[PDB]
Amino acid sequence: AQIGPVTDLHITNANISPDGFSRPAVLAGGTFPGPTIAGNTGDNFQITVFNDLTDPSMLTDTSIHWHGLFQKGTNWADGPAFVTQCPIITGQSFDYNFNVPGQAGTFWYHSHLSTQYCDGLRGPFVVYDPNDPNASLYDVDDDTTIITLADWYHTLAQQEPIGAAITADATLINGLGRSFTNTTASPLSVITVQSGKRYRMRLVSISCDPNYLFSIDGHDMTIIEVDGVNSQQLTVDQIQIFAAQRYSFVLNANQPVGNYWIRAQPNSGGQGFDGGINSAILRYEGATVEDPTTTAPTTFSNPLVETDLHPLADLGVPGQPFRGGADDPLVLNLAFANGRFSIDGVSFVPPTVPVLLQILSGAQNAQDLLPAGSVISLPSNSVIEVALPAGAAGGPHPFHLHGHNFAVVQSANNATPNYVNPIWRDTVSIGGTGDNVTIRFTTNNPGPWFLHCHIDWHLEAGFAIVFAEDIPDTASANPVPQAWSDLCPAYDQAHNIST
Ligand SMILES: *[C@@H]1O[C@H](CO)[C@@H](O[C@@H]2O[C@H](CO)[C@@H](O[C@@H]3O[C@H](CO)[C@@H](O)[C@H](O)[C@@H]3O)[C@H](O)[C@H]2NC(C)=O)[C@H](O)[C@H]1NC(C)=O
Ligand SMILES: *[C@@H]1O[C@H](CO)[C@@H](O[C@@H]2O[C@H](CO)[C@@H](O[C@@H]3O[C@H](CO)[C@@H](O)[C@H](O)[C@@H]3O)[C@H](O)[C@H]2NC(C)=O)[C@H](O)[C@H]1NC(C)=O
Ligand SMILES: [Cu+2]
Ligand SMILES: [Cu+2]
Ligand SMILES: [Cu+2]
Ligand code: NA
Repeated sequence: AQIGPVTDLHITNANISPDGFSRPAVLAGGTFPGPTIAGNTGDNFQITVFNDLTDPSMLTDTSIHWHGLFQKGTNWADGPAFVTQCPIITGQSFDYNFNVPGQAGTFWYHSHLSTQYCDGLRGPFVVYDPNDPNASLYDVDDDTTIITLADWYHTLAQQEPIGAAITADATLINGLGRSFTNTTASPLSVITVQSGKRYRMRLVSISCDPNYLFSIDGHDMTIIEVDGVNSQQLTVDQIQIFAAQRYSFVLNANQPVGNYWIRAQPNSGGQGFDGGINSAILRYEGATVEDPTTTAPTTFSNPLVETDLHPLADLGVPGQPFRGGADDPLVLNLAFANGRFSIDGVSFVPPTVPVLLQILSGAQNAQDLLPAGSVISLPSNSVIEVALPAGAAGGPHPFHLHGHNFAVVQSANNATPNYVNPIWRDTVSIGGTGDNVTIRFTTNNPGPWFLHCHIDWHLEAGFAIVFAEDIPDTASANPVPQAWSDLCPAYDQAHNIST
């Protein structure tokens, strides 16, 4: 069952064996992935998070981010540790009380402390639209049509060297899959469809690192949503999905009744499908209960290309139709050396006092904010452009902005910008050497918004900056509840920190 929009959510430690190998984890709702949190557009969500963690090897503090939800007027509820709050300590709870006006689509939630989400704290978050403009394109859209793609590690995250090329041990599809080494024939996930019906498959990357080449043997996929943004229909036979991205696609159950492989090939870790790695099963009602015998093509004739996507609504692009054609045009220098990432010459290391609390305590320019050099102010009611030229090791890097979605004016692997009708999204691959992926948005949401690579190992190694959007209006726009004001005193007392 789905939970929400008003619900408790307990965060616990438990052993799990999603690929046959037992290890302890950090779980929401007792499962991997966590339960789906759901509601309708404009609803009030109140997710009271109970931190019941006791195993220090995965951290006993926690904080949860609602990925892709704008949090307008509720910056304090966004979740990134030391940006919008101090962590919740064990044996305490915290009500994330916010609203979702003007958003409907496929999202997710995850820990936003250190690399803790890699240890298991990740689940789907779906905001349905009772008047969805795509409703007539499908028959079925429910918890059974969510497809999660996850990387899974046998080593605990706090034992992964900072700045290293860290590699997974299994791909999990809906929580199940097989290990790349010492492979055992552990259970595969099954997605069941009825011949003749059309399904809104909500594809969610909950990855900590790899991108996946996702396909379904014998089937194609008609994209209708990108990171929460309704799209024009785009039919593809393969989707390369980067960490934290989401797509809705229509699956037409129009092939013969049978069993078909579902494939998710990561860019690192195990290559291919030997022993049923990187796989799940699409089963038609009435099919024999047996593994598929289908094969992939040698090459995919209609892969997703990001410049082919266009919004369903007339969203346009803010600003003027040329590079630098914005009120505040930025170019970030994105680099890696010696195990650490940097942005504009500064490697991100979380501050002792969360950025939001520094601003509410009176610090009002970005040079007064800590970490020094890691906070850039943005002016209010302005068009912002951010060029993100690639080249830093460990690519392709999927960059994500909190508090906002953005027009993708220039995409990976294509030097031509689009000032007319590019897709809008919230996480974007910045591509390869010589690319100049560029995003635009308008500043109508006061507060500190994290910008970072969504390969969690890279964020841990410093690949982040904070956009302090409209510092002067942050306090009036974001009144804070007493329970939020209590978080840093409690956390600092528990950890013997002075501030
Ligand atoms: C990606 O696109 C951005 C624009 O969106 C390009 O930024 C431009 O970068 C050049 C230098 O590479 C800038 O010109 C330089 O300016 C300094 C003075 O600030 C001057 O001293 C240098 O001689 C040179 O003129 C230009 O200002 C800038 N545009 C903006 C908005 O900052 C960037 O080069 C592109 N990157 C790649 C890898 O294609
Ligand atoms: C590289 O990225 C550029 C920019 O996003 C892509 O260019 C766009 O290509 C589309 C599709 O062909 C062009 O739209 C076409 O416009 C014509 C004339 O209106 C229309 O009759 C066609 O039906 C279609 O709508 C679009 O104008 C063009 N934009 C720009 C700024 O050049 C390009 O396709 C991408 N390259 C690859 C290999 O995908
Ligand atoms: Cu995220
Ligand atoms: Cu986010
Ligand atoms: Cu990265
Ligand atoms: Na425009």
